[PDB]
Amino acid sequence: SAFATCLLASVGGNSSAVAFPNQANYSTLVAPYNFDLLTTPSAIVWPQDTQQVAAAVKCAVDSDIKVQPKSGGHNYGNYGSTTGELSVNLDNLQHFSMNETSWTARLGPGNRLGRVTELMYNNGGRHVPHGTTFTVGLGGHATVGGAGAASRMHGLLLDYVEEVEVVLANSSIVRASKSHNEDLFFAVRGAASSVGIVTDFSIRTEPVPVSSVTYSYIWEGTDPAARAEVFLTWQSLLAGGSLPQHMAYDLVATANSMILGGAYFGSQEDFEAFNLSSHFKVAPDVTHIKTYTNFFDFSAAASAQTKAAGIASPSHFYAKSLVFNQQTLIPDDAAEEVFKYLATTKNGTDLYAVTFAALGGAVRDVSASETAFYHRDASYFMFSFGRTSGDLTDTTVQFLDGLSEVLTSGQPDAYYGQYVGNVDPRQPTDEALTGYYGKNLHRLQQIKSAVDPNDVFHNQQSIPPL
Ligand SMILES: *Cc1cc2c(cc1C)nc1c(=O)[nH]c(=O)nc-1n2C[C@H](O)[C@H](O)[C@H](O)COP(=O)(O)OP(=O)(O)OC[C@H]1O[C@@H](n2cnc3c(N)ncnc32)[C@H](O)[C@@H]1O
Ligand SMILES: *[C@@H]1O[C@H](CO)[C@@H](O[C@@H]2O[C@H](CO)[C@@H](O[C@H]3O[C@H](CO[C@H]4O[C@H](CO)[C@@H](O)[C@H](O)[C@@H]4O)[C@@H](O)[C@H](O)[C@@H]3O)[C@H](O)[C@H]2NC(C)=O)[C@H](O)[C@H]1NC(C)=O
Ligand SMILES: *[C@@H]1O[C@H](CO)[C@@H](O[C@@H]2O[C@H](CO)[C@@H](O)[C@H](O)[C@H]2NC(C)=O)[C@H](O)[C@H]1NC(C)=O
Ligand SMILES: *[C@@H]1O[C@H](CO)[C@@H](O[C@@H]2O[C@H](CO)[C@@H](O)[C@H](O)[C@H]2NC(C)=O)[C@H](O)[C@H]1NC(C)=O
Ligand SMILES: *[C@@H]1O[C@H](CO)[C@@H](O)[C@H](O)[C@H]1NC(C)=O
Ligand SMILES: *[C@@H]1O[C@H](CO)[C@@H](O)[C@H](O)[C@H]1NC(C)=O
Repeated sequence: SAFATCLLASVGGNSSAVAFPNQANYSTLVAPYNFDLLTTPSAIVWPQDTQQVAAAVKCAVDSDIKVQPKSGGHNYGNYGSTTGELSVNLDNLQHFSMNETSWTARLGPGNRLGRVTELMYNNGGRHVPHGTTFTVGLGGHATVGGAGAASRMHGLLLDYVEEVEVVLANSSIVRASKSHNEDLFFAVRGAASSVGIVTDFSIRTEPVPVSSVTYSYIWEGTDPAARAEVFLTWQSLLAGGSLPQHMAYDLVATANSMILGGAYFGSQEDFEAFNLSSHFKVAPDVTHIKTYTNFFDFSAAASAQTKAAGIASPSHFYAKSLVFNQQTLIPDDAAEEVFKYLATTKNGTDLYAVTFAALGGAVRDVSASETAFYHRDASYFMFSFGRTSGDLTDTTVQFLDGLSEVLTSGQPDAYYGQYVGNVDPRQPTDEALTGYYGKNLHRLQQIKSAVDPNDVFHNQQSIPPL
């Protein structure tokens, strides 16, 4: 086809840097993360640099094909491999350099977070707040938000993004920053996937913490009332404002445990002195506290823990998200109903996790309207994850759907955000857009119309032009 010819030329005739349906191994090359929502892109291309990205986009445009990039491939709907669209695989764009005058790093989108973490540490003992899973790609992560262990302390990853290079739908290459193409910069910091392909990032850094203390307190058992009590305490201690601003603080419910976990940036002695578990009516069954003098080790261990938990690998699953704030905190009775629901509902899973992850702190230092990330006044995220041994069934979809309903049952008609970093393809696109972007939606549609009127950069739940 013209498309195939064009697209081979976009990578300089390197036939290893393009793949088409009907090539051997195509479904493996697509590399699904979610194993249920398998896709067949019209082609996959592996550009070497920005120019080849721009060339490949043009090939799609010339053949009336739409485009998504793929960096780490962690999208929960495999949207970076959308069916019938060009998948621009950015695995080759993994450059890294450190400006030691400012400790600002310049990095390609194909860097996965484990490499980002290693290279920032090695280049002068630096880091930036980001997520905990090492296989997440920077390209899709810095462009949605990027919340992790250091976020209460320092904010989102995208709060450290100072400049980007972006390939636009017409194959123009631009830069964006707070001082230049400010509108594009707004959209890239939380909604890049709808407006262009980020081919380079300049990211400010912080010195690593001197001391990083991981904690984990576990309550074992299946009693819904006991579990609700742990949740309610967890929620009220967060809402009360007594927690140290810098400390990561999360609660994970599984079928047989509640795990209060996080990170404290200070001495183990000072952490232990704070006596976090004393606020709970029932003492945890297990406490694990570990100090890391090396921040790379801390980060590697955090990544290894989520992988070991079974919730961080390509798999069959469904997953949903919600944002809660001081105005939508879950009432006592609804929390009781949440844990009753988890206790008795037929779930179809081989594993589930319901994660409550505190935000606040430095995340709130930036206003909702300053970047495309809307949820700045959030108290916490709720992420639900239901893994299955074989193909997903409606049992598990209904399970998570009904869970979101009971979680919001204290105030069913209030606004609830969703994190666009954890896409939920099994809902109306209208509800998704409203959840993902909130009142930033209108401005994003304006920018979409400005930079991509023909909707080249499209997925199931992308921002539509006006
Ligand atoms: C899989 C996963 C995700 C995850 C997580 C744990 C796991 C196991 N833990 C997270 C956490 O602790 N904190 C957080 O903030 N997010 C966490 N996530 C979610 C992760 O941030 C998102 O899934 C993120 O978007 C993944 O990025 P990645 O780069 O790996 O994924 P992708 O499928 O290739 O892309 C996602 C979407 O963004 C678009 N994209 C990709 N690259 C670009 C560039 N360069 N420019 C513009 N858009 C880009 C894709 O097209 C897709 O729509
Ligand atoms: C609500 O969700 C619960 C959580 O998923 C459901 O329980 C789960 O039920 C499945 C199916 O019965 C069960 O499957 C696994 O059980 C064996 C033991 O677990 C192994 O898991 C690790 C890997 O994760 C494995 O490497 C270890 O050897 C470990 O022993 C497995 O051998 C088997 O192949 C299968 O994977 C889950 O264990 C079970 N989870 C728990 C912790 O209970 C529950 O059924 C559901 N309830 C309702 C009402 O629907
Ligand atoms: C031809 O294209 C392929 C794909 O881009 C290139 O192979 C990759 O090379 C990198 C090293 O630069 C390896 O780490 C990857 O595993 C390869 N990616 C694949 C196979 O998808 C190859 O270098 C290119 N040849 C050139 C540029 O002459
Ligand atoms: C390709 O599209 C971009 C984005 O619409 C165009 O850039 C804009 O051009 C208008 C009018 O000149 C400016 O007001 C905007 O500030 C530009 N936006 C950017 C750069 O983000 C660009 O001109 C188009 N290129 C071609 C050759 O048509
Ligand atoms: C496809 O993958 C298999 C297994 O990984 C490999 O042995 C084979 O050489 C691949 N085929 C092609 C045409 O690359
Ligand atoms: C923490 O609080 C509990 C009471 O809930 C108390 O028994 C324990 O001694 C305290 N631990 C400290 C401060 O080391």
